[PDB]
Amino acid sequence: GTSKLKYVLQDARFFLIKSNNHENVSLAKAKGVWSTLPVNEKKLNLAFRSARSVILIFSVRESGKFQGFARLSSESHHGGSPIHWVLPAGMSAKMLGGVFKIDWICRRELPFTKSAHLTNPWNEHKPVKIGRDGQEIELECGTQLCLLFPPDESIDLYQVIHKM
Repeated sequence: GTSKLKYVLQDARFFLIKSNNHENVSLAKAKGVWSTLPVNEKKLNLAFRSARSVILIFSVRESGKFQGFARLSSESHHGGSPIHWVLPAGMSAKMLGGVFKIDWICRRELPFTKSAHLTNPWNEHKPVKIGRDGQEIELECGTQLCLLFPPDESIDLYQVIHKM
């Protein structure tokens, strides 16, 4: 069903995450972690304290798809288990410092063709697929977007609900 998912998304905040490669999204799916640039890290840390749920919706550049979505379970933390992110040009491990823990809600893909009816008020009402890494997605648009994804029957939202 979709009732627990709707409960997790109630009064949530949503942010678009753009990754330059699939490798980092695969690593994030396997390890339950994400790292972003310091400008976005500050925004996510502020959002984490402000809302019952902060949802990251992931899209790999040039893929034409979203690769899933996840809920922040912590603010960013430094030190500890390092992450072998595949770093683009100019990208360094020090900028990808600060690791957030995340709980995946859906690890399935959604093609951009399926979200063409959803526009984001916080990005000039452009289609929600359009946006820089870190772009906030307004509540109603983000909720509809998450509900478009195929259900991920490998995930039990019971443990997610308890963290709220």
